[PDB]
Amino acid sequence: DNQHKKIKGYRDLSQEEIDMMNRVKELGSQFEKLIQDVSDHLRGQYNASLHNRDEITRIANAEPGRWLAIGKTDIQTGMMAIIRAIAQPDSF
Amino acid sequence: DNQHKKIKGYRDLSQEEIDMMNRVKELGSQFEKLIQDVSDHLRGQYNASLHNRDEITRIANAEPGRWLAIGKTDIQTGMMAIIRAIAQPDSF
Amino acid sequence: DNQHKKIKGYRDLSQEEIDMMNRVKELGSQFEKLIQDVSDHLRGQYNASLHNRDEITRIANAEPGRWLAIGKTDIQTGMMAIIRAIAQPDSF
Amino acid sequence: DNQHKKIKGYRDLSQEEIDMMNRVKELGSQFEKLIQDVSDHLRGQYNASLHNRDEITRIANAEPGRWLAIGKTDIQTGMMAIIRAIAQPDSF
Amino acid sequence: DNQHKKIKGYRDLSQEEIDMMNRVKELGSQFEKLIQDVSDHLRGQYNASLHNRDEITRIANAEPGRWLAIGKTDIQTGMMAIIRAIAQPDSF
Amino acid sequence: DNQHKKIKGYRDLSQEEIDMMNRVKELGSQFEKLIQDVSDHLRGQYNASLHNRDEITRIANAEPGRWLAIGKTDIQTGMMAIIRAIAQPDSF
Repeated sequence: DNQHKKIKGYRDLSQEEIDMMNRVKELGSQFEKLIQDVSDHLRGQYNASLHNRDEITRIANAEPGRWLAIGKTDIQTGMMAIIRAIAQPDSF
Repeated sequence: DNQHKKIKGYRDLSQEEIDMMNRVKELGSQFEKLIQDVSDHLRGQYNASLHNRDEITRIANAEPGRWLAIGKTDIQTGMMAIIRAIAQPDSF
Repeated sequence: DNQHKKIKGYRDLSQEEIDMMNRVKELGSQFEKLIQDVSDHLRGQYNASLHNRDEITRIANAEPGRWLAIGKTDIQTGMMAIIRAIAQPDSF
Repeated sequence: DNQHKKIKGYRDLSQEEIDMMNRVKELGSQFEKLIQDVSDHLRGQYNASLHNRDEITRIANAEPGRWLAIGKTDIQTGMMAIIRAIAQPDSF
Repeated sequence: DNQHKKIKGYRDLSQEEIDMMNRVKELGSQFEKLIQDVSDHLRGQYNASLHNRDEITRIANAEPGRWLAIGKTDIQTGMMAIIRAIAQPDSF
Repeated sequence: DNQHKKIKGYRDLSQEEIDMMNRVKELGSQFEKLIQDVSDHLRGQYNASLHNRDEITRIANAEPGRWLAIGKTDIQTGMMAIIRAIAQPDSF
């Protein structure tokens, strides 16, 4: 019901702008797949390293799950900024 | 000359870790291409809008070049965090 | 022309969600006004301090224009995250 | 007991600077109220959606609690940067 | 086995670059020690304040563990950016 | 004139809290010195590479000045978060 026109900052977008935005989102989905793969790798690494207290300590000290989460958040906020550069909402 | 072994935090990487890291970097290159395309679009948009003072003001108020730069920086730091989740340097 | 339905991640929003989003944007406009006021203050401070080389050096060393810009960027990305928490796009 | 003078970077502030800082903090309190309201909305949304496995999955996939937390953190660090632009501590 | 040469973006580093990078990492270790000390202080503060419901509420409202974690993450990503300024990988 | 008591969020600090805060600031000054040294190195690198168009292009493509600035900003906001974990202002 044209909900977007009810939200402050709405701007009419061309097809080229919509296509660029969807390009961002589809490259983002490839990053989501990569991040899932890394997370699976981390889980297998943690598993295979069970009862290797030195290697469990190494993994805990490198904090890879935390770094993967930081990376996911940066990728997602970067996508939002790029999409904002295309959409150009009039609002602050 | 094994320069990396001279840097604190070095860890020996498997081929699978190296391949995951290179995957991150190659998806990142696709984002670099996308960002270049958006930047070209912004330049053409600024050009075609010359002597449309209302539209030059609109563009200045949306600050799209700034948002594209914020997005590039987030994409790049996200790539670094994901690569760190794979590499797992022992150092803080 | 229902442009939003053409963008991946679209979700139908209730009036309450739209109102919460607009609330975010209107509080954000109050922050934009505050930031403008601080920027005006910084310009007057720089002016009144002209030919006070110790105070021009103090201002340059505190880098207040840079800190105001960092704050504006954090306020704006925070608004985007809050709006995303309301809108809940299905996409990564 | 003038504790602040014991902290490196102290600068004497005018009443106008103190008032601008307090303005930042009071606008921030309005954002805190907004964030509380959004969080309450998210909790009610999760409740009303109980035993709607498709909608519980949708909510889990949008990660709204995480996005609200990211937004709160950006709002708070933005406030700190703006206040730093006013206070202008001499320290790095 | 020259693993780094297998990673896209490799550049040959001089001894001065390696030394600057290690300097960053060693200053970072001093920050890690400081952060550990602050965390110990927070734990003792929480302990000594047990059954002081007003002070437990004060601590919960200031969220110091969260702020310490935000600071650790900023210190670590800052170290990565500085090291990147020295290393200068050719890759995006 | 007890200016800090006029700012919302004031809390009375112990000597141990003030000392921890000053420790943060003094480690930060060591990072400021390191960043200055890296910046000097970058300037000498740019100089010695004058009229080596391939190496000027390499430097421009690595964007080391930008990465050093990102690192400085992360170090400084990390210091602010750590200090906030010690100071514990009552305010949002």
